[PDB]
This record gives sequence, C-alpha cells and structure tokens, in this order.
Amino acid sequence: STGSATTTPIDSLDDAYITPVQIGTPAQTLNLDFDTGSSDLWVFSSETTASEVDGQTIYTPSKSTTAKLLSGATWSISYGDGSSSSGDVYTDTVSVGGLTVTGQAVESAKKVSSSFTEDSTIDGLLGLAFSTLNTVSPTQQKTFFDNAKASLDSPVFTADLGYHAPGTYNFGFIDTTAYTGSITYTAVSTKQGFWEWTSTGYAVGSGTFKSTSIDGIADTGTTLLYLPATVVSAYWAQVSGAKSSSSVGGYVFPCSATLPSFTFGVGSARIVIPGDYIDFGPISTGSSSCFGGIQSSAGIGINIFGDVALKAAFVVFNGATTPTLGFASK
Repeated sequence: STGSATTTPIDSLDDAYITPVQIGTPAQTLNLDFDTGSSDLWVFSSETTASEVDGQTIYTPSKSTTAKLLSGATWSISYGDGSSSSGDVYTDTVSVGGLTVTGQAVESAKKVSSSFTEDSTIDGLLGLAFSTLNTVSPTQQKTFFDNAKASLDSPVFTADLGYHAPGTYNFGFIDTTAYTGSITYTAVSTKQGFWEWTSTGYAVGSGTFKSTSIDGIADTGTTLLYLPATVVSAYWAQVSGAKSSSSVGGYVFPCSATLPSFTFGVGSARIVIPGDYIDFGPISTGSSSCFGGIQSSAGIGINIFGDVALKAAFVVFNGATTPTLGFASK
C-alpha cells in the first residue's frame, strides 16, 4: 500500500504545516502537525477542557463506530518549547492520504497548554519519530508509520515541505519526479528515539565549505534550524546589524537586510537553504527587527534540522531494518 497527502503551512511564515487525517467511522477529518521529533498521535477532542479549545476541530470518539477505549491508558507529553498536553487513549481507524491503519492509538487530550489553545489551525500532532518515545502508559503504543510499515510497498515515508506553499507527505514510495539529482543517504542513530544523523559541515552564502561533524535530528515539528553557537555566529556575522537579543530570545536582524544562503552537508552532497527561507519576519507587528530562522542550539542539548532546513530538500525517512535518512535537492 501507499498514501499521499498534501501538507500546508498554517500561516504566512511557515510556522508549522498541517496535513488532513481521517479518524474514525464515519471519518472525522482533523488537521494534524506531522512531527518527526515525537511519537504520539494526539488530538483535540470532545474530552478536552472546554476553556482550552478555541477554534480547533475536535475528535468525538462516541460518534465513531470503530473507536474503542484503551482501558487504563493515559498519556502526557512536554515539548521543547515548554508546551504540553495529556489525556486518555482510544484505538480507532486512521487514514492518511489513502493509507489506512486499523487499531491506531489515538490519544485524546483532556488538557492542553496555552500555546496549543492559541493555535486554532492545529488540531493535534501525528508523531513520526521512533515508537520508543511514545508516552502512553502503562502500555506504550506504536506510531502510525510503525503500524503501517509492514503493509507499505517500501518501509519509508518522505517529507517534501514547501516554502510559503503546500507540499507533500508520501508513505510507502519515493516520488522520483519530486527532486533533482540523486538522493544522498546517511546513517541514523535511533538511540535517543529520533531520526538522528550527522551533517558533514556547512557554508555561509558563497563562502568556503567548513568540514565539521554536526549531530542533529531531522524534525518536521520544529520550525527553525538550531545549530551550534559557533556555526550560528558565523552565519549572522555576514548580516549587517544582526545580533543575538536576550530579550527577544535569539538572533534578530534588520528587516531591510538581504540574507545569505546557508548550505549543509549530507555526506559528500550539499543542500542549499536560500536566504529568504531564513526570514521569519518582524519580531512584533510593525517592527523593523526581524527574527532569524537559524538559531543556537545551546541549552536545547541537541541540534535540530527543523523546517527551515528540511523544506530546502526532499527528505526520505527510511524505516528499513537499519533506518537511514535521505536528502535530495529540489
């Protein structure tokens, strides 16, 4: 089997991407944030505290003839931005772009933190990291991909995120029309539960490539590119007036600037992030200070190849017996 669904930026900055997902019978379509940095499929629901729901579409398990309470199961997750959610668990039929899993764990939120409430466009998350990170207790549950994997034509999914435009998540096949040149595959460590890999270096604009190993994760659920402070300083040093602002929480730059590109290495290959991808706009409405799309990972504890990086590439998440990651230009 295969599946294919379009993923769409939630706003004009590409702060996140949402993909429609069918849950239950009859189908209830929710727009979920596909997140290769976590492993829970959770949704706003009829059980979510009313004051914490503000415009989201909810899953109502009592209206699904295929929903079953997963008795005694609870979940609770906290993300790196300080947001969180928790609740109980149903199993139900879940379909993405034509690909169906029966008996998928659907984690129903009883509580969500303010950032989730405030984002009316995201109805939940669909985790695509390794199932070892799933938070369901006392019986850990598998991701949608893990459940689908054996049935897929090939045990893979791909992320093809757009810049200020829609893109595509495919399951079970590689669309050879979706990228230029070849896909370079690179080794993955699953030891921390992530799609963790080692970039071979970087360049700033037209500058000379620096060979240096950068361990990090491919994370579709993180907006920006988080890299070591040395790398980030080298980038922003090329932008007149750019500076790290403790009050804002990262590097800012004059909105009048033209940003250089940023290149990262994948083995002997190179992915080029155009400068415009690194502009996240005014820090507050009407400001002439703009927020940078490349930020320091210091104090996160891991480097993160988030959407800024991934949207410059066609990315293969290869879930073969020994997982790997592939990157192609596009």
